[PDB]
Amino acid sequence: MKDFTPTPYTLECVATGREFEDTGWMLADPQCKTPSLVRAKYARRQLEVKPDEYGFYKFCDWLPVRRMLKGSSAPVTYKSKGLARHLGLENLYITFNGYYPAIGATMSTCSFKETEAFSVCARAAEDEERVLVVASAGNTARAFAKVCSDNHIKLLLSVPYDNIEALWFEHPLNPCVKLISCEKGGDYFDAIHLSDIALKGPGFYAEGGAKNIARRDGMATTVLSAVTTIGRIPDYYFQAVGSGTGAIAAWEANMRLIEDGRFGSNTMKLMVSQNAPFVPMYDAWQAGSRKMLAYEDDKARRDAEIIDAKVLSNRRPPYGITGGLYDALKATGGEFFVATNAMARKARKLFKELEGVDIYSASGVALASLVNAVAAGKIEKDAVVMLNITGGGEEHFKEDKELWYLKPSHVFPLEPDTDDVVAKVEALFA
Ligand SMILES: Cc1ncc(COP(=O)(O)O)c(C=O)c1O
Repeated sequence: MKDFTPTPYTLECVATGREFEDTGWMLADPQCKTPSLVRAKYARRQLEVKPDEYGFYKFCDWLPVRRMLKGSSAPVTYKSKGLARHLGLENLYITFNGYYPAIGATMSTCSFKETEAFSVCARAAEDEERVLVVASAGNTARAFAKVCSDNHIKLLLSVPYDNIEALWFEHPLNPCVKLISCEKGGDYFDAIHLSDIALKGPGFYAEGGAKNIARRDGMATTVLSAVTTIGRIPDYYFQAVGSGTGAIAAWEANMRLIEDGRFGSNTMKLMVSQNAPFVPMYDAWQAGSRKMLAYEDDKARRDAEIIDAKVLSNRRPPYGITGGLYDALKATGGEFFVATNAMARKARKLFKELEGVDIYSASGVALASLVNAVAAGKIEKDAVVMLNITGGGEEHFKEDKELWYLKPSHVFPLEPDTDDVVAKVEALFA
């Protein structure tokens, strides 16, 4: 690997603007009381894409990484022919994050969570002796599991039992990757809660979800790939959202590109989408409100079971936090759409038929967004549209593959006892 310099950056509290050094794994500005994201301010103001050998890290100028890891792949962006003609769009670009070797997409875990995994794991110290803790609906978990296993990084995953089928792998994992689950019936936020209980134990630290600049700047490489491929900033960004981290990241990528100057100065409009009937962020945005409406916990867990796109069901997303999704929608004049399971299933067939690879339900929600937006006359036919296919190639990939599944060492009730969880996760890594 090449003579690589850790990326220079400082941190900025979005709420105030306070600028300060990252002491390592800062996930908030401790001088700020309001909930606020921090954002990386990169010293390399102008993006210089490294050669392809760098894989995902070809974008490291704007990633908070101290090292590179082997075997990464970057988002692939290409101009659509099938889908574009079907929609009458002249400038439709697909940014594909998954397994589709024909176009050069080699994210073998089949989602853009690989950008999160490779970026976050590269931000961490390699002397780090604490166990990294990650909660996921499935896709983030599969990404960190692979990367952390390949690189002997201690990782505790918190995935809901109902989602553990997502934890498939070509080969048995390293024993440095351990998994615990919230019981059958719980959803992703229940898994967050289990992971926050486990974090009460010494020797464990949190990935932090959307609070981790590595996760956002990792995800933002879809937009970097798109802009550096197309040669300008798109007019529309379509992405199904569960936490909205990738939409926040897209916005942040847009701002950095504008500060860069060489690609124009327009602001990409965010077109984000949720799977009915789990549509809390959509409902709040339709209300013009920074506050999430009231969502009775049992109903939300049922709605989470109903939707096809299981990664889309987050009860506690970075919606209202300063710098979060509400702020990004307001800043980009963005729009929020809903897709039914039915629309999503049609969208998946459509994409397979016209672009030649299978995609996740979640990506199908975004595709459905696009179809409905176009049909409503919202998209100029010459508009530059980035469709972010956040996951694809699972069928394609599992084809004639013996798969190995990560199963939980412990399954806990929805409100576990702190003592039990702590003593068990402690035991897990001793
Ligand atoms: C395939 C897929 N679609 C949609 C999403 C939701 O994206 P976000 O994290 O920006 O909410 C994810 C998140 O991991 C995903 O993996």
